[PDB]
Amino acid sequence: GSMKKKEKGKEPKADAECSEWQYGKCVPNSGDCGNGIREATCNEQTKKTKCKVPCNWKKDFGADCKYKFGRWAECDTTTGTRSRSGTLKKALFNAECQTTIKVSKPCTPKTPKPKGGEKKKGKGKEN
Repeated sequence: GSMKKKEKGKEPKADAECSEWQYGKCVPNSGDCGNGIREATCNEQTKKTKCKVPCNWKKDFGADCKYKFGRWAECDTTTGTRSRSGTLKKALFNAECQTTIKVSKPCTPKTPKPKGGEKKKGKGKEN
């Protein structure tokens, strides 16, 4: 009977791949914000990659309407909020804007009390 069997050919390797290229911070070179540059070094080479920073400069148009506000009237206990009406001078944008605004916000008449606060002591015995 012959039940012999053996086969090999895969020695362990240390390897040296760079899948997690250590990228450096992103600094905006052009202008104050936008296209930044980052320095990264892996394996045995150094290169700079461009990136984009979270800047708020991608606005163009929108309401394009000019409104005129004054006050907020007195606080109403009914709904707990007061409504204010404003008038716009410049319409523009598409065709025309509302000739009046209807806003509302909760406000108290007086006596500014705490939302809830909290008070807890700590009594303990040493023995």
